[PDB]
Amino acid sequence: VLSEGEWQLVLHVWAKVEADVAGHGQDILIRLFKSHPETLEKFDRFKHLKTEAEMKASEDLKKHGVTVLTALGAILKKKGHHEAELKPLAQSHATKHKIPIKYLEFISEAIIHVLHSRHPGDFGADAQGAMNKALELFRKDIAAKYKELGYQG
Ligand code: HEM
Repeated sequence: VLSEGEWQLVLHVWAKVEADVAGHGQDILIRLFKSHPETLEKFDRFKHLKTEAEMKASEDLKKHGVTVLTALGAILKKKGHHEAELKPLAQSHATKHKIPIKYLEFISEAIIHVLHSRHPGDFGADAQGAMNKALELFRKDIAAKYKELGYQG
């Protein structure tokens, strides 16, 4: 289900992301919070931000965007061989933050939306299919770790 060619498509669009990690991460989180506002409830100090301009001007939200894309990039670059990177993320998101897999689906949809909006010429059907499979693998593997930790979300 991911060939080496599909991993190259994932990593090619990822290189485009890496031209501006902060701006992509801001836009991904803003998209997630506008599409699925219940996710904001997990963030004590984004949940009171009243407007898109306030979210874009928040240095903390920008830093979070970088933290999320740095961890995800490190995972994608392993082309599936991501146990050591993914295990601690599962641990925190299951046991501390309590993030259900459906919220990982929502942020995956936000990732695809922003990548396509910013890079349509590098993110056609085949590259989208490859990224969807890579994100599905990430979510499948995190869900298995969730269960191993006793969290069934
Ligand atoms: C691609 C998916 C995601 C990645 C790679 C990611 C990555 C991270 C990283 C690296 C951290 C800091 C270290 C840690 O606590 O593990 C973190 C913190 C956290 N994440 Fe995620 N995350 C993802 C999705 C989500 C989603 C969808 C939510 C909420 C709807 C969420 C909620 C949180 C919370 C509440 C924290 C703690 C924030 C703080 O205390 O500053 N995460 N995440």
